[PDB]
Amino acid sequence: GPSTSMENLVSLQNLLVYVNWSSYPKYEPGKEYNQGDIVEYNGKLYKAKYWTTSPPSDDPYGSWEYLGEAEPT
Repeated sequence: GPSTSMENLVSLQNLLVYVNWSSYPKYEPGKEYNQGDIVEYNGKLYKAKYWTTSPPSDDPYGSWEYLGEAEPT
């Protein structure tokens, strides 16, 4: 079959719904996270800057980027 380049495959990590969203998945330890990948953490929303594997907390090298929170106030 044909190929397709991408980055934020966090969606494929679970399913490929039609809505193309259905609320992004939550931080799941033990799964490679490519650049662009976004996951929910404690009601938050982070995005992996570059290829990296680790839970959200402190990115001294810039492995994550807070884009917002799951539920805005």
